[PDB]
Amino acid sequence: VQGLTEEQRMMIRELMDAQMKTFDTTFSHFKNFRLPGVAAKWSQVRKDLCSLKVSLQLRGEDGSVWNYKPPADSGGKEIFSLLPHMADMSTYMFKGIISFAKVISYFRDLPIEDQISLLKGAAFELCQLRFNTVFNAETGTWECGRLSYCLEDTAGGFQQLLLEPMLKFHYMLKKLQLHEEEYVLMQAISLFSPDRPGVLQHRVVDQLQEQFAITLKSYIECNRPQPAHRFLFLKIMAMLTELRSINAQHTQRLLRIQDIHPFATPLMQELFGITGS
Ligand SMILES: C[C@]12CC[C@@H]3c4ccc(O)cc4CC[C@H]3[C@@H]1CC[C@@H]2O
Ligand SMILES: ClC1=C(Cl)[C@]2(Cl)[C@@H]3[C@@H](Cl)[C@@H]4O[C@@H]4[C@@H]3[C@@]1(Cl)C2(Cl)Cl
Repeated sequence: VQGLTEEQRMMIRELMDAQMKTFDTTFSHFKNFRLPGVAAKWSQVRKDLCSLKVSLQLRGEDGSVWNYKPPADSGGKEIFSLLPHMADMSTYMFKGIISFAKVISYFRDLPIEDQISLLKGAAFELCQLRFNTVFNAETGTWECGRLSYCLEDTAGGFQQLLLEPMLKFHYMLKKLQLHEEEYVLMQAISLFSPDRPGVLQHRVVDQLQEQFAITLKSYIECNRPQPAHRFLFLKIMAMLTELRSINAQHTQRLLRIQDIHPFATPLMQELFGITGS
């Protein structure tokens, strides 16, 4: 129930309300998305693209199932086949994240230039945090309603996958068995990083972030006494630091792939600083 102040409990209520209003957990309104059709840069792009191999499944409302197994790298443009779809899913998630931020009072009250700077800085991280809540660790599958993204069983097993930092993050974060309140506090802490590029109100954003972190620390103290949740707050704060690193890494991968194979949606260009010229 509580153990927090009035301000902390209202802070959680507003974040949970924003999450409820802007997170389409069944992905019902993700429609009209593209599907894979029926010189030293490339070597790096090829290494970037095969770091995440997923099969894709569509369950029809009628009960039909479409299933897609991707191709192995044969030395050409077939490794780009899932990029338009993933760009459309990313764009759909980004829209939910932007709406999430905009209905938060602490975010509305910041200058619009800081809003844009914080969203540009954190949108990828909040997308990852939401994707973890639909991640099934036992089946290696992100269950997005009628869409499923299954990690391709590969030599090395579920331990070679954990070498990919994005996949280790999702498995490790899932192992913590966080509450909805803790996930949405992680989103706030990430969205309120005072040191994003181009932030002006460093002091205000830092004070807001510290309050979201203290609320999280206090929430864990009051509602998780079990020995398994010892240092849970510090584990969460270390995963947020890792997520920031994965954010920087995946931003470089994106810019390299985009350099030789353009695929970013207009909203992705806006968030990752691509002007169109
Ligand atoms: C995850 C990868 C880097 C990050 C890329 C990205 C990065 C941001 C984004 O909004 C969408 C996508 C889809 C393609 C992703 C890539 C597919 C393989 C590569 O590892
Ligand atoms: Cl890395 C990755 C891919 Cl690719 C998927 Cl399909 C999705 C794309 Cl649309 C966007 O990068 C985020 C997630 C995440 Cl984590 C999953 Cl696996 Cl859900």
